Order: sequence, then C-alpha cells, then structure tokens
Amino acid sequence: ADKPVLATKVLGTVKWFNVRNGYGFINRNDTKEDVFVHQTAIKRNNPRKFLRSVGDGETVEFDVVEGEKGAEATNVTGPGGVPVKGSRYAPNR
Amino acid sequence: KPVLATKVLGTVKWFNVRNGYGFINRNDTKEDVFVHQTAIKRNNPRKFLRSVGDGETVEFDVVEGEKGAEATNVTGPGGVPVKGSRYAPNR
Amino acid sequence: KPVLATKVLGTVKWFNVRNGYGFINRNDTKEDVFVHQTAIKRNNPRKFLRSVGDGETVEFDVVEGEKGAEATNVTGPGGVPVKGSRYAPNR
RNA sequence: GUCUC
RNA sequence: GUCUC
Repeated sequence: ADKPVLATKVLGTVKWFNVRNGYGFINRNDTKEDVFVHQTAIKRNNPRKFLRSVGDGETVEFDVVEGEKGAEATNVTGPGGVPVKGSRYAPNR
Repeated sequence: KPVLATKVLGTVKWFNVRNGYGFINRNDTKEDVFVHQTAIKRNNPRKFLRSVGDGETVEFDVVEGEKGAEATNVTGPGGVPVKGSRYAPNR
Repeated sequence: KPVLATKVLGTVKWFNVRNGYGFINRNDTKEDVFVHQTAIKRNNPRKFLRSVGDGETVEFDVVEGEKGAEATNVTGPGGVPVKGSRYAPNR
C-alpha cells in the first residue's frame, strides 16, 4: 500500500463510477486525463451511505500514485477534505 | 498495413486527449480496435484538438497493426465529422 | 555537459512531436529523464520529423543539462533506429 | 480492481 | 527546448 507518488492534491471530475463493480475514472481538471479509482481509495465517504463510492460528475480531490496496472487515485475526498457526495447508485443507510 | 474491414460502425469506448489515443468497440464483431488521433479523417471543425468522444458512434476502416487491429479513416456515420471529446475545448 | 550514465535502457513515457520533447522513464532506476528531439541519434529513416514514440524502448546516456537530467545519444535498443512517433508522418 | 450497476 | 500535438 506504499505506491510511488506522482502528484498530490489534484482536483478532478468523476467521469463515471460503477458501484456494483466498485471502480471508475476521475478526469483531472488540470491535465484532462483519466485516473483509475477503486472503491477502496475513497477516504472521506458520504456518512449516510454504507458503501464507499463517488458519483458521476462530482468534484473530488486526491493524490495520484503509481498503481499496479497504472496511475491510480488515492486519499479521495471532496474539495478541501469534506466527504464526497457518493454515487446515487450507492444506497443510503 | 493489410485491410481487415472497410466502412464498419463502432462505439467509442474511451479516448485520452492528453496523449491522443483510445479504443473503439466494433458493433459487428464486438472486438476492440485501437484508434489514434492521426487516424481521424473528419474531425470536429469547431475544436482545434483532434479527438473522438466516449460513447460516440463512428465509422471507419480496420487495419492490422503490430499489436492488434487499428481503426483508420475515422468519421462519424455517413462520413459526417465526429463529435470529438468533451475534454477537447471548442474554439 | 557532465555524464551521469551510459547505455541506459528506458521506456518512452510520452513524446510530443509538435513541441519536440518528452520524457523517458529509466528501466533501471525508474526515474524520468527529459529528451529533446535534437538528442535522437538514430531516427526512423521512414519518418520526416525526428521523434520517439509512446511506450517504445530506447537506449541512451544520461547527462546533466541546464534544466535537469537529460537523455542524449538516443537510439533503439542496442543502437538500432528508434521506431518514432505515430504523430510523425511517414514518407 | 482499467471503460459501467 | 522540462508535462503536451
């Protein structure tokens, strides 16, 4: 869980996230490239949802690490470290 | 490079605008074919960057590259321009 | 310019033909080095512009230039010609 | 767990 | 000619 750090505190827009499969892609607002995001990377989840998720089109803040199969998001939160909004496909508690 | 099919319809799966490549899913064979920026024949006239967009229907020829099938002469259906990526600014 | 390493194998991370530069990730140290189009020693004869291509394996020396570690005498593995970039048109 | 419930 | 066609 110690993967090299390529960039820190990057702002991105969730392109899409699939709750069933537990991954999606965030598009970096600076470079407009996609970054793979797994459901385990989400640090400050929506407290009203049990499952970890981000929702399509949501603004998120994160670090980029060199993952096992490419660049990966980690430490994903809302802007300024607030909880994410979560996917509308992730059920509320 | 040998021609494997002409005038096929496919759905763009994703396209990376920072480095200019993505993949198309052919609607007949459901295989994936690589698409490079340089293979787009009829680009969106309103955008400077040459690109295609996720989910877009495109029409293309398919050739055999080193590492797999590649799209070429890529257009929108009927030869009209592609829509291009949401991540490529308009002029 | 002082030499930091000779005969390094690396993988092109990206190379922009329009601006004439890119980065190579060294296969031994996994560090990035800058490469300018003037540093390519064995270009692909069948492309007009000088370039290397995304994901290609290159062999080079590492010098320290004005703005950081820099790649020089860039060839393909063993000194053969590089493959070059898809963005560099073929003759 | 790399282009979708 | 130091993170982009």
